[PDB]
Amino acid sequence: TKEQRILNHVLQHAEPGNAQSVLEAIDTYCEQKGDKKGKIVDAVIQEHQPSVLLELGAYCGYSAVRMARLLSPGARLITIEINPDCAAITQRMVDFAGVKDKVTLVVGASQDIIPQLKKKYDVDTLDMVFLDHWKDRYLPDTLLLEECGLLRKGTVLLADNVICPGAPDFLAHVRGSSCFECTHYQSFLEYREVVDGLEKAIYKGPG
Ligand code: NA
Repeated sequence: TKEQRILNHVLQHAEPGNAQSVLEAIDTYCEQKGDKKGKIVDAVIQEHQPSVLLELGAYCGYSAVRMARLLSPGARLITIEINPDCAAITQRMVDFAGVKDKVTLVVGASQDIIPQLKKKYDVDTLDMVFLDHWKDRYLPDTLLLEECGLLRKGTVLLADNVICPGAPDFLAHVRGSSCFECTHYQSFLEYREVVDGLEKAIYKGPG
């Protein structure tokens, strides 16, 4: 019900068609139990201007709204979510936020969907990938994207929540590998304590 309660709060407080309003409403509700990380995500999207962006993990649609609102007209955000109920909520959130024309929601397991992206969603390569699904899928899905030929030179991976709860196996792989150039972004609580972070890993090719 929680995700449904997040949606219900947005519907009562946010302005229809105003993606920023929606983000702010979600942040206000969730705080009771992120905008700071938001600036990092926004900066990566604005620097790289991806035309085709794959999001792994949709949840309530917060990250889809955040990213989609900064995309160019014609850009595509393809979001994979394993839970149909979370997908239904994400669709309603992106609809309310006014960004639905950019978004393709796909329900299923990333393991099964990734190898079908080219054929079923007419993808050639991805410009960017946002990893925010189950932490222990970050590494296997990164390897799968590479194996499937979906990464090109300069494709940006941005992985959220890499410190808390953490995706250390992913971090060790992309940092150690010569195939990825990595940058760590710290997320601060009250501008004082580093409580989480994101990793940006740019693909350089298999070698
Ligand atoms: Na590396």
